[PDB]
Amino acid sequence: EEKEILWNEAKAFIAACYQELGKAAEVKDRLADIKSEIDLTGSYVHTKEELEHGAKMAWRNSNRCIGRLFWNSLNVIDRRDVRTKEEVRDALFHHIETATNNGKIRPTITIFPPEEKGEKQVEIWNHQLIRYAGYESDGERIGDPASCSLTAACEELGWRGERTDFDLLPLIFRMKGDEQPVWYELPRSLVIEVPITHPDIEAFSDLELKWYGVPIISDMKLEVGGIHYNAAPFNGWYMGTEIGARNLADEKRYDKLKKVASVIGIAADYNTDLWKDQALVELNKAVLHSYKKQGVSIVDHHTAASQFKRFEEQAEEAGRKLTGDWTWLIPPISPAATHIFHRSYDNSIVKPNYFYQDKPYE
Amino acid sequence: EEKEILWNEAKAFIAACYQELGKAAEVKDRLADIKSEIDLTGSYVHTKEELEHGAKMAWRNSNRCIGRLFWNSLNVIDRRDVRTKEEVRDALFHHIETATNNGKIRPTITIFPPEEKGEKQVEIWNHQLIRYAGYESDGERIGDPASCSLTAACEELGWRGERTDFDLLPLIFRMKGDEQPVWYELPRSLVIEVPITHPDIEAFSDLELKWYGVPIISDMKLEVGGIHYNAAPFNGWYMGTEIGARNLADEKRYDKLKKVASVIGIAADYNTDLWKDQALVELNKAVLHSYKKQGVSIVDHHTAASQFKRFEEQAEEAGRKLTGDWTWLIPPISPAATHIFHRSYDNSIVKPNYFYQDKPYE
Ligand code: HEM
Ligand code: HEM
Ligand SMILES: C[C@H](O)[C@H](O)[C@H]1CNc2nc(N)[nH]c(=O)c2N1
Ligand SMILES: C[C@H](O)[C@H](O)[C@H]1CNc2nc(N)[nH]c(=O)c2N1
Ligand SMILES: N=C(NCCC[C@@H](N)C(=O)O)N[N+](=O)[O-]
Ligand SMILES: N=C(NCCC[C@@H](N)C(=O)O)N[N+](=O)[O-]
Repeated sequence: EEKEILWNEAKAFIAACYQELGKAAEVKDRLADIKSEIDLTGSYVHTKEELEHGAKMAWRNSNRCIGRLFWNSLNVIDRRDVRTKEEVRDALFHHIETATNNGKIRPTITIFPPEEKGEKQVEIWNHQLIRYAGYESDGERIGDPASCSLTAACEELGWRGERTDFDLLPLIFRMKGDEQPVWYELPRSLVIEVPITHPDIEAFSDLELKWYGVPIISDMKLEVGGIHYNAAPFNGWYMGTEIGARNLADEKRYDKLKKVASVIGIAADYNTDLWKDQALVELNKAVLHSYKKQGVSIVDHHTAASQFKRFEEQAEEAGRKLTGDWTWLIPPISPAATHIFHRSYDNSIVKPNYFYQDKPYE
Repeated sequence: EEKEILWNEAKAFIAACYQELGKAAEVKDRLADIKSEIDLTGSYVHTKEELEHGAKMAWRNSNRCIGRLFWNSLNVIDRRDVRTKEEVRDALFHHIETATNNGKIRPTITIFPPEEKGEKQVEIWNHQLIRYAGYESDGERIGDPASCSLTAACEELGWRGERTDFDLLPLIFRMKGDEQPVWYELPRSLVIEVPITHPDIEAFSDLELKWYGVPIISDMKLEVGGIHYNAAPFNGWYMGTEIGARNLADEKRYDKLKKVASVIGIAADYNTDLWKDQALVELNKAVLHSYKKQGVSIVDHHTAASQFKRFEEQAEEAGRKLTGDWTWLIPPISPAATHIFHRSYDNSIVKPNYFYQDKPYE
């Protein structure tokens, strides 16, 4: 059954991929080669070109991503050669550096060796490569609540956070054959952070907010033609609402709207004053302003929706079905000011794609 | 088949209704009575208590409605006795008056005679009883674009609008046996309107915006125990976003955000300034302020979400399944500041309910 699942996904993927790459005449032979390899080895190995295009297809198929216009410019780093924890560590450092690119962020993915018998070669514990720790003890809340479980796991392993609201979590990952993960502090010189200021309201700096430059999701599985790349961190650049409307605003995250209201000089007493809405708009303005001022790439939700409209058009022109998850594509502020809110999307799963996987902590 | 559909819906409805009304021992006999009535007449007639509770259940089952906490306080007006166009007209005038209640809006439904062989007794053309006309000629756009088709239909029938941006459409409805609908101007003394001002920005009145007090959807079918009440106008009070974030803001409606930006003293040149978002917040503040100042009932989206949370709790406590359409329940501004955005809802259709029906114009 497992070989058949693999073989069927392989046929589907190779046909589509080679069709897109102008290589339809190479399909029959490549399929034959793959068939023998599966019989004899239990699996098969992608060519560099298959791996690159597969990672690109997987982004293009990601229903929850508004950023997909740029799917074909993904920089794919092939690290199927790594065997040691030092090499994994250095690959992850290099990903941060090359993706950051001094603020002119480059969409990048680093692909590590795939699972074999469902057996992981490298298992990355981080949710993102750069993320802030979170703590909750005797009612006292510090940092990012969404990080509490991973932070506790790290502190079981000998790491200790300074208990600032913005402690960088170490890289933490496990190698096949090791019972425990290892962890490494991130060099601060690798990590760009942006202090949050407002274009008009001087006092906004009194909040002492900041965020990191680059979101690098590091715990999703890339599936390509039946091969499971459980370790394949990727990044683009942020849409400003991710930071301003969710990370800094959610009651279960940094929960800053009351403090924002106070610094922008409005009362936070009556729902009818729409003070949360007003605070959200000013916080989201501050985020965009701050990243721009610092020369770190970011997109606003209006521009991002416009680009996504072009992605829809490009799909139709290419004769490809569009898939999307309306509930994630709408921005969390002024969604009805975008075209996305006014149409529907087919939420079917097409592969290659990126998938959730169970967290080894928790 | 049709009698069987009716009989099956009838059994389901009468059991549930009588169960909710403490009348479970009356079910068997009432079902027997209904069975004979269907055999002999082709249909059956609700008791006053069935009709009232059915209209209430239908609101409670309305997946797209955030306002459902108050389902049990609906004022049900039974107008199954009407036979003439004068009586329909007067019932609709009376609905407006009693629902408005000098601004202290009363949730009301007026139920007209049901369809017989799928044959409508009264067919109401209005989308809402109070609504503004819309015109589009040689590129020139006036009033509410969403009303263009109904406005044109009315002008085919001898009505003429003044071509203000806020012309009240006449009541327009057709009686069984008539080829054409009749229309009646609304008496202005029946219709409360609210001018839009802002609590702090004097110039906001320069926009000369207004809206009507009471939304009275008049083109949905109420289905209760297999009986089709195609003509059953209902109302609550507005949630402010309906007016501020959609009716006055949508590009395909009144399209006021650029004018709002200009009066509140902000540039509308760069997406990154989030000027649309800022304009939306100030317009929505103005709407709530204006209705409150005038003593006309309205709810903000934060309060409405809080009430809806209580509705969820009340359903679970009563042992009733909750249904909802997440995509309509989230408010169109700051949706992630509400609990609704952070959970999911079962979008199954439960009857009694309110349904769309085909428009006789168009
Ligand atoms: C180039 C700029 C990019 C932008 C502006 C962008 C924007 C977004 C946004 C706003 C989300 C929603 C995230 C949330 O609410 O937590 C998202 C989700 C996602 N994006 Fe992108 N994205 C970009 C690049 C990428 C890249 C390079 C990949 C993969 C190669 C990717 C794959 C995804 C996936 C898989 C999700 C779903 C994450 C989840 O379910 O938690 N995107 N994108
Ligand atoms: C008491 C105050 C009420 C509030 C604040 C409220 C709020 C809302 C809102 C905001 C919507 C979405 C409308 C849109 O986006 O166009 C809605 C839809 C709806 N409401 Fe309510 N509502 C209330 C009362 C009622 C009543 C009395 C009924 C029926 C008896 C009702 C039945 C519905 C239905 C059927 C829809 C769906 C309309 C459509 O699909 O176009 N609600 N409600
Ligand atoms: C097709 C698309 O889902 C559509 O724009 C919906 C979305 N959610 C909505 N929600 C509400 N309350 N009202 C609406 O008109 C809409 N429009
Ligand atoms: C369960 C519920 O649908 C959930 O809050 C979703 C809604 N839409 C979202 N959309 C985005 N982009 N990101 C999110 O975290 C969420 N959360
Ligand atoms: N933009 C991207 N978003 C995924 C980020 C999680 C995020 N919402 C947060 O950290 O706020 N990905 N990306 O660019 O690959
Ligand atoms: N609140 C209610 N909403 C239905 C209104 C249509 C509306 N969005 C508009 O006219 O803006 N109904 N209600 O209260 O019965």
